[PDB]
Amino acid sequence: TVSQEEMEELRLVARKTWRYFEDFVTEGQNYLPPDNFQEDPPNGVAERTSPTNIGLYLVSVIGARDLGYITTTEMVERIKKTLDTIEKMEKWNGHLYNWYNTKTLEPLRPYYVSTVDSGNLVGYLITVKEAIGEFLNKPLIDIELAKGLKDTIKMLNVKGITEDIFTTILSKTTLVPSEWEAFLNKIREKLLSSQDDLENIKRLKNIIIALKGEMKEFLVWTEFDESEKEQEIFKRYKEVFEEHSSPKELEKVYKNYLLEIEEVFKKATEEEKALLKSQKDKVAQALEKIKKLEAEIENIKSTIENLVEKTEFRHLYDEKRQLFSIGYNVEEEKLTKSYYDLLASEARQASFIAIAKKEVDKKHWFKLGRMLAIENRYKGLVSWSGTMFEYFMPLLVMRNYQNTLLDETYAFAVRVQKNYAKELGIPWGISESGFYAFDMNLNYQYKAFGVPSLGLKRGLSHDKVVAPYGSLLAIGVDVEGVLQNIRFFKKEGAEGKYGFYEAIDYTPERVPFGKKSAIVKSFMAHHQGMVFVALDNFINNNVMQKRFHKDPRIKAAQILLQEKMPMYLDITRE
Repeated sequence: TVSQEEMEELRLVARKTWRYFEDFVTEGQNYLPPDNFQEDPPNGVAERTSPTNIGLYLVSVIGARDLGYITTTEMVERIKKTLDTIEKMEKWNGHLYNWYNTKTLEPLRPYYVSTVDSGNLVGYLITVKEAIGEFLNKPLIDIELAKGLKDTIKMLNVKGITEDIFTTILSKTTLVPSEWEAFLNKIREKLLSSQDDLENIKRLKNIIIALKGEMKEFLVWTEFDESEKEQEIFKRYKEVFEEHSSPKELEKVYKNYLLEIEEVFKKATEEEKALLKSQKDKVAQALEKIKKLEAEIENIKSTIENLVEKTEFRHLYDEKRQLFSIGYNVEEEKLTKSYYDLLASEARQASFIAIAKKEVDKKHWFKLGRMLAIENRYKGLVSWSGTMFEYFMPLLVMRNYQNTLLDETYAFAVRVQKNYAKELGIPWGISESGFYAFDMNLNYQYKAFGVPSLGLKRGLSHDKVVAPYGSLLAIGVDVEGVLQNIRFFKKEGAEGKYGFYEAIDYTPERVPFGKKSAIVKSFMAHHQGMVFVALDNFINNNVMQKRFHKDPRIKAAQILLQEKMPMYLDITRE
């Protein structure tokens, strides 16, 4: 069990991690996240993005709202725009390409379609589809938007603006808009006075501008002048405006106030009619906006659903090997030689969604290579690399059922990975990450760092590159362990503006002499996403998972994860 103090830290890290997207997903990047931002070598923000990057941002957006880092409106918006962009991008049989340029929105040079990239993205979309609906009956003013600002405040740090400020508001199971209006303005005021870094101040203003923004627009019952507040009609509806702040709970309250305005408009003074008329006219638009919000949502859900059923996975499957190829090389109009011949592989998310879409046989799932490695007692599927990501990238959306083959394995991985790492005295979670070497232009290189045990086919080496993203991608399992790693990462200085730096390179060959560890002063959008989502997942009981499985086609197949690990196994040969 996690202490409130503990959680608060995890939440802050989530906030810092979300910031990546806040900051680098620009109009200019066509509302896509760019692969990475490099700090120390300050080459800045790389203007390329992968299907996966994009998907993880979209599900992160949802995740943002979950923690209270954006508003219901803000949410829908970013998704709308990002999707508008997606609906543009040069596709292949309804697939996104390997890479696009964030500005040219052009397929990048080695015109390629990655199976995994598509597979992941599709999943992340399906997740968003089943999720976004929820927010039509989830309050525009809910407590989480305050729990959220708390994290925002801790992060931004601007004088008088301190954590304790909250206390009261957060002490209540519910947030009552009046208290909120007050609290938001109180904070607006101590900001006008506090003379910290104008820049830092600005952000908190705009993040308080955003919060009142939703409220003024959608809860216009705050913007009725003292004479309008008198109209008896208002004094019946006062406690029902406070008791209901969801877009549908408002849609209903707002009509029933607009039909009652109409009724009592005949039995009213010309003074009472002018005041009743002002209130009709405001609450009218306020409804028209809710109708639009509801619509923009369905358009999203529909647009997503489409883009998914448009994605022809058929094309990346060698029917004859009953197996998924790495991806399609568009330049030789040929499918790639090698394949995802293993269950323990990010490919599963691809492999699963295919069967769930009924694009390949339910059998495919069982043709994927299942290899156990019995280490000490614990047994578990080996992967092609040993990267935590190979095992846990699915677990963002793909569920885990207890005692299942996967389950045994998901634990197995954490153990071996933590042993390997304690036996090297580095924090655990060695996975595909950047490391302290650079191309001619001084950009951190990025390579597959497994543990060679879980690494069916591995060059061993010292390659001691611990990436935090991999550690956190398993919060689910050894929360205790991951927490330790996080402290250990802070002490080794991996803490930064946008959460945890890409990786720490302990590798002898590459560490600068008279130093141990070369922190890869980088933030990679895809990894940032995984961390963010994985945190949300941990905090709100595998939410994103339960949303992905809210999809019927997914629920159709959900039994495949409930595969149990066999009790007997032959050993002979021929």
